[PDB]
Amino acid sequence: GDSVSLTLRHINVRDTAKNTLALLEKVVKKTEAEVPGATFKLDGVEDTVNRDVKLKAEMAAGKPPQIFNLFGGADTQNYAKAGHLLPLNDILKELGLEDKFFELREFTVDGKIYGLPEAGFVEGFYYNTKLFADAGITSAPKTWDEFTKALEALKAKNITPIALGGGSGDGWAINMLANSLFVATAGPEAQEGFAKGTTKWTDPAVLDGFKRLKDLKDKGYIDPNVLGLKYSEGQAKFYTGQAAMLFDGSWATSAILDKDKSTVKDNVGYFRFPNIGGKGDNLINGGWSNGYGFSSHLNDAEKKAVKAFIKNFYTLEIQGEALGRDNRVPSMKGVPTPAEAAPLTKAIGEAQASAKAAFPAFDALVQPKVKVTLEQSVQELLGGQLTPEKLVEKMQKVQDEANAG
Ligand SMILES: CC(=O)N[C@@H]1[C@@H](O)[C@H](O[C@@H]2O[C@H](CO)[C@@H](O[C@@H]3O[C@H](CO)[C@@H](O)[C@H](O)[C@H]3NC(C)=O)[C@H](O)[C@H]2NC(C)=O)[C@@H](CO)O[C@H]1O
Repeated sequence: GDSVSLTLRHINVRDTAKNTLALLEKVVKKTEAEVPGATFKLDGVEDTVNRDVKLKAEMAAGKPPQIFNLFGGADTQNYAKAGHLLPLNDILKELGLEDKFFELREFTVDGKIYGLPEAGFVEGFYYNTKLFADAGITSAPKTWDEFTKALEALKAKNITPIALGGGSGDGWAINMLANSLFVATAGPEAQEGFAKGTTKWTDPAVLDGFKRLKDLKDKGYIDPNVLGLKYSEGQAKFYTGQAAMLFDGSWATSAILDKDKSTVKDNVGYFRFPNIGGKGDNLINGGWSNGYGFSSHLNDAEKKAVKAFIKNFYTLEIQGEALGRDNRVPSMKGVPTPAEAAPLTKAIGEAQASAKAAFPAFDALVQPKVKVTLEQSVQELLGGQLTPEKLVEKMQKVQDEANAG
């Protein structure tokens, strides 16, 4: 006691996330044993629904859950400004956690920390080394010209080159590829400038990225049924051997290595987005963007339970179990290399380590309305209802509106 009930909003709803959910449940059970009186009510919600609908609406009402999956950057800035996020600096000092994270920048607003990343990420191309060899491609492409040559060769063998599930409410999956394209063509400063008014979506180098995205679809390099598939169905297209590569975040590794379902688990490699030439060269999309935040509206009993949860979730033993089983990338420093380290994770590590630098996802840097508009727009682009030129015009219109607000 005191008796206290806390809702814990998480996104670990899909079958492929069952190990992540079980680890969360283990931490919750430990916390309940440590804090008599405290009961956690887990509320699992699909990724897009939580971020873009449910938590958004709860925050608008000033009634978020006590604990919730949260994104750094724009989302955290909005909710912190509105006064709905618990500042964590003193808690981190109390728990010995102040210096334990690789990077808290996305969750920091005016020096105060408003969430804790659960994992790191990079985005890049997972690829099927067998299908590449079938098409005569014997190395991972380093440059755009080598990449287009590989796509040509795969297409000529009637191998679907790029898996992608971007239908329904899953436009963000298209935006993974779009974001690396427009950073490759325009440089990382372009996406930093959209919300500051110093760059525009209509800048020719940004438009160039959307022209290339459209050309990948026009050529049949992106799966023609992209708009008919959910995100996870695009992943399955890849990890069942039905397409040669997949642009995705490193949180997808476990699905690609799954012994029950992935036929590519022993024939898979990785490469970072290839060099187009210019200020985007040798960069990799990545950072520490997603984890738990906490309501600022907690009584003393609730805050004790929340502190215990933080103590029990953010520990190297939990981070190490996540890495050892699901190849989940630590957000905390000092996790030893697993004794059986996985080749695919080694390849992702090599792509990240040899990059000049990382850049965050564009949705850390633009307002939610801008993000959702891009999702709709890229679906329309791939469906032929919007040209690249009309897309960037529509995007700058919404960006101008958001910047005025
Ligand atoms: C195979 C499997 O089920 N893996 C689970 C992971 O999906 C999950 O990681 C989270 O995945 C979501 C996507 O479903 C990631 O969200 C995306 O993150 C990028 C980068 O910040 C952002 O640009 C996208 O907008 C965002 N998409 C949406 C819809 O929000 C999220 O970052 C991942 N989070 C973490 C901590 O890695 C993990 C953990 O929940 O569990 C796996 O089992």
